[PDB]
Amino acid sequence: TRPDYTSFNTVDEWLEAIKMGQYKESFANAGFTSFDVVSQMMMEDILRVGVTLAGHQKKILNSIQVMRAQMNQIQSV
Amino acid sequence: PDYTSFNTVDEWLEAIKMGQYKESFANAGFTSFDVVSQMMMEDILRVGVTLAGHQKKILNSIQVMRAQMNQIQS
Amino acid sequence: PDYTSFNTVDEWLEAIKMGQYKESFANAGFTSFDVVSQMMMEDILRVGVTLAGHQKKILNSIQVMRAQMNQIQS
Amino acid sequence: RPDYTSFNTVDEWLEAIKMGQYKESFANAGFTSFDVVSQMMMEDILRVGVTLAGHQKKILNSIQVMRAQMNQIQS
Repeated sequence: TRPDYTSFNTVDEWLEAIKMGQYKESFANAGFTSFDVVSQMMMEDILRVGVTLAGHQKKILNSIQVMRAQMNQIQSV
Repeated sequence: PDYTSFNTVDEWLEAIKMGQYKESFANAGFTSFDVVSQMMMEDILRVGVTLAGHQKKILNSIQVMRAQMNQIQS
Repeated sequence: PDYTSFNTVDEWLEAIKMGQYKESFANAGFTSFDVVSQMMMEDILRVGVTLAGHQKKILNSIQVMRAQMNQIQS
Repeated sequence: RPDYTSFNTVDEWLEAIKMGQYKESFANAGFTSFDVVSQMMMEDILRVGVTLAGHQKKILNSIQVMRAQMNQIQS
């Protein structure tokens, strides 16, 4: 019935935010549609999605690491 | 840069700090975002939310959810 | 000038001086770097690490382990 | 899963002593963790392909310092 809702901001908004918007469609097609699943990505998943440039992998891996720290912060609730 | 995410109505309630109403939502049958996105004040009163501040918080969070769903469909 | 090799989850805990949690990890099923590299704070708490200093040490060490796995996959 | 056996890789060790041209020779021979590199002797450095005297010396004095460092942490 309605669009999935899993976070206040969308994965797309995040990719646009860090200037990685060129990967929106790659990420979606591959099912990495929520921060919950993006926060578990490793280099091999980013490669599979199609991020081959080192600078872009570093940027996306850095955001994934911030997502995990923020999640670990809340969990220490 | 807020990466807060949730997979269920319970976690969404904990994310907007309204976790005290988890069981009342679940008991009344509000278990999916499909239905939570359509809730009005009457439903909010039906599950026991009586503080004005909590009622606004939950309704504004429903409105924010609807806006997100509505861009998506766009 | 740090040549800390280690082949087991137990050896890694001892290397980072968190040997006191060796059994806890084991009894909860955290027996391979493959699952340890995926641990979050809920897992750290499940294996009984309550001190904030230990929690940070372990999580940062996991953060460092993932980065190395990520390089190698590069 | 890229098997984790240290906070540092043998590869970074080799680059640090400017012996990086031997990275893949070390990897192929399975000299991929420090506890194994710390046990290499001249015959292992030769099997790997290091033939220049200066490089053998650099790599062996380095392995010697590594053992001295492991032997202290062991005390």
